[PDB]
Amino acid sequence: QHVVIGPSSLIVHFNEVIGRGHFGCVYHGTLLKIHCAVKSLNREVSQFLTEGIIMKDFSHPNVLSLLGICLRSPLVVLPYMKHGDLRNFIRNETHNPTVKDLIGFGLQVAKGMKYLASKKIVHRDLAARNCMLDEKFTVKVADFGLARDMYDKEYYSVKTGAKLPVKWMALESLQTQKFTTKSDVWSFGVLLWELMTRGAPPYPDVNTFDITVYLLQGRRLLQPEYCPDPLYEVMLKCWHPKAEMRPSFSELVSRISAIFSTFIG
Ligand SMILES: CN1CCC(COc2cnc(-c3cccc(Cn4nc(-c5cccc(C#N)c5)ccc4=O)c3)nc2)CC1
Ligand SMILES: [Cl-]
Repeated sequence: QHVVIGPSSLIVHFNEVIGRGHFGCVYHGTLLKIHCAVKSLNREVSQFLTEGIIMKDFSHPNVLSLLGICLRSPLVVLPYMKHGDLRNFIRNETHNPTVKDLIGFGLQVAKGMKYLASKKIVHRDLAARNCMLDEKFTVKVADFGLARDMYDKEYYSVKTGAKLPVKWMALESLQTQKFTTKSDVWSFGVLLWELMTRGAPPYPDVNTFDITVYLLQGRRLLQPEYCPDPLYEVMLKCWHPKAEMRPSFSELVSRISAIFSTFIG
């Protein structure tokens, strides 16, 4: 109810398309004198909102928050994230963040997920492409509730129906399609790997279908050259086949902050 912001407050710059999605494109906005991201929803809507309304209660420095929505293809207002998504940023030929900085972003994602895990929310699509950065280089775990979409179709394979992020998905999800907090831990492992390779595509010489047999043979992603061993030991623990022996997010926050603390820059 309070989520519903009035139409005269929100401006939407349709020519400046900042993101692109399946359900709708993400246009630039200016709510009045603050900057915004306005996500459309062109192409179910009744069902999508009731799950989304719970988003407003959530607040945490490393989780994306809801500013509001405007009814009229209803528009979803979201805080403007200056430095874009995290997959685009670490690849960006401009900012050269250190190994420490990359481990810092990963630690920040651990805290966003620790929060959401404490609320019993399963993300289901945790990846560098679905995490944003603000002016202060704070990582915000996004793509959940009303912000939920596909923002880069290449990493989603098309019998089931709904398109799945196979290369980020854990072994039980690939076989069953049942997602959990311990499955989200697998995805986090893959995301950490992205940070240490600076946004390299996981499993470059592998088809979208073939990851289940690949993983079952006893294979994992290799250790990146500048990935410090302890972090590789963490990455491997996240891909433990028993979704039980995998580490909790509170343990991930604890262990990674220890690793982060051992660097200069
Ligand atoms: C060159 N260009 C200059 C402008 C820069 C800043 O532009 C922005 C782009 N997007 C936002 C934004 C903010 C809040 C919420 C969302 C919605 N949302 N989007 C994505 C998303 C956005 C873009 C690319 C990809 C991928 N792959 C994924 C993921 C999760 C999610 O929840 C978007 N803000 C600013 C980017 C670089
Ligand atoms: Cl930090």
